[PDB]
Amino acid sequence: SLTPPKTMFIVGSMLDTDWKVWKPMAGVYGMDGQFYSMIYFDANSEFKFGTKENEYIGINDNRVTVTDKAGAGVSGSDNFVVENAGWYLFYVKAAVKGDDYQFTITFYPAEVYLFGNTTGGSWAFNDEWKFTVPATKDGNFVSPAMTASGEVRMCFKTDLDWWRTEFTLHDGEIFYRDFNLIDSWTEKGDGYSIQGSAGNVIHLNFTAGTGEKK
Ligand SMILES: OC[C@H]1O[C@@H]2O[C@H]3[C@H](O)[C@@H](O)[C@@H](O[C@H]4[C@H](O)[C@@H](O)[C@@H](O[C@H]5[C@H](O)[C@@H](O)[C@@H](O[C@H]6[C@H](O)[C@@H](O)[C@@H](O[C@H]7[C@H](O)[C@@H](O)[C@@H](O[C@H]1[C@H](O)[C@H]2O)O[C@@H]7CO)O[C@@H]6CO)O[C@@H]5CO)O[C@@H]4CO)O[C@@H]3CO
Repeated sequence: SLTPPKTMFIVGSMLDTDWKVWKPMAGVYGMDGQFYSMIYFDANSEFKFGTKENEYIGINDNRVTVTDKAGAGVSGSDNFVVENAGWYLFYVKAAVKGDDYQFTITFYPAEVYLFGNTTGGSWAFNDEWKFTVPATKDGNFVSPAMTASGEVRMCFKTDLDWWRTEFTLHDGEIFYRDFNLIDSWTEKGDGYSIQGSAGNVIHLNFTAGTGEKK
């Protein structure tokens, strides 16, 4: 009778040294009970995660599996502990099996990409098009300069199709795709679509959750 959860949060010391802030994780398009979030972790950050606020699941729970693909260095005995300071893409997959959930936690490298007509029409992960990564909690990811004109497209890289984890700028805010998108973001609304030309760059700040074309 159980279905996969609709919400995921993360909580811990890289957000609030008091564990009082719960980051709601963005949901992976078209795939149920999978979530992703771009977070800076300090060295020996401690965190847990949960489905609702004030649920605390940690590394020792037998429903839980960790997969490190970022060299974050994940360990701990209750809390999750991330050894190496860095931006990482925190990624959770909750699947039903039996009457309980079964979590897969994956750290992906902080890899953000420009796609689409703004790039001369790359529709695949291509390292010419990867944002540089800021050193601090508060820096920006910045794209390389665009080489053509059109709608801007942006995504993170995972083991899934790119467009399942892509996003844009609505009103200075970072908006993660949550509908069926075919030709353009204007399918959502305008000032969801974001018009670029040769020379432009994006700045993203994922701590704030904002960004801007420049
Ligand atoms: O500020 C105090 C506290 O701050 C930080 O703790 C974090 C913690 O690391 C996070 O995991 C989270 O805690 C969650 C738990 O994850 C969650 O399971 C639940 O915890 C309940 C326990 O399962 C239950 O056994 C009992 O906890 C007891 C605990 O066994 C005792 O040890 C005692 O806790 C004290 C710590 O021992 C002490 O080191 C310090 O904790 C710091 C911690 O170092 C830091 O990382 O103080 C605490 C108590 O103040 O007492 C508790 C019961 O009081 O009951 C808890 C339910 O509370 O819930 C907690 C969140 O409350 O978040 C905390 C920060 O809040």
